[PDB]
Amino acid sequence: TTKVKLECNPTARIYRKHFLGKEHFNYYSLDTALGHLVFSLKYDVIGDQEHLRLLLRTKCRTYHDVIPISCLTEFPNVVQMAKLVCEDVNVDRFYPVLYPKASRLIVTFDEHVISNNFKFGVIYQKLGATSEEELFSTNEESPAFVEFLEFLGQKVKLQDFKGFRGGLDVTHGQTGTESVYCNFRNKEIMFHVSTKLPYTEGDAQQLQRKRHIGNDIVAVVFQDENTPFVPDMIASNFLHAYVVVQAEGGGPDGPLYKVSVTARDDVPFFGPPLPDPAVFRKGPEFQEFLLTKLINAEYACYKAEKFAKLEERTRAALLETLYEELHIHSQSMMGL
Repeated sequence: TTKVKLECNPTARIYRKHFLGKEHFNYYSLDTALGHLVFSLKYDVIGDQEHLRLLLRTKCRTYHDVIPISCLTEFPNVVQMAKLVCEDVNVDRFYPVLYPKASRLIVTFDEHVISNNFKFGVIYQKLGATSEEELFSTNEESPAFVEFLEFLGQKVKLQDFKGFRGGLDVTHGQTGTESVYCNFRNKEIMFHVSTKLPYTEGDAQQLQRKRHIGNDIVAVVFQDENTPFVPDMIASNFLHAYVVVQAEGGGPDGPLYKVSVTARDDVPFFGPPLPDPAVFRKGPEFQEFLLTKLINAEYACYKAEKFAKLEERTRAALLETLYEELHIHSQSMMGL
């Protein structure tokens, strides 16, 4: 097994696998038209055909393109080169980055839209539920739901947990007795199961359960019958995608699971493609799929309306952070 890539923004991990730990150059300059600029370049050959991989980062976006070069003898100067991957660039000259730690500051800026840990939600839909409270108040698990939870991940005591918590309570034990968690790739996934989360008596919205699942971006929904579901049954500013999972009595060895997505017309197509039966295993086969689908699901929402707006301001701020560091540190490599 080698496995397909996680559907994070592909253009992020470029620097990582082409520039880092190999010979490149990093330059910075101040364009008053586009903002702070942090721009890398690598001269490389494939076969005997010489190319020139460029990567320029703006207050806003990050531009990539490969440019071939013959014995074109002229090496396009750094300003020309910049303009060959982004035309709106209009600067006097670029200044070279000379801080020997720079490559690590840079890789860490590009790889900030890839995340190492995930908090997902789990909800049980019983009988023929429709509203919010019908779901969020369900106590005591279905036979199928119990079987499902131990298969999906390992049970873990929260009371002295060393890994990624995801907003849950370790020390005081305020949030749930136990939970479900697993280590997927080099990624850490923590689930917020409603039934495992603490119950309040008389509470309509069930706030103690809805504080976690409500701040989740993606969540699983486990059914027993074929009771319909939409992203409107639940009211949340954060939940943008749901994975529907339903049990079957048509499996002599392992129950069959009917699986389907429920997007908001805000999120793109994502995840490993859904099989033509739309049915699944009971073993590690399906488990591996589901988690990729959820991880790819969140990465899909990153592009959606709500998060992209916030991301815009984060990116520019983190760029200024970086731009400063490469400026001051490159300067005190000679002074001035």
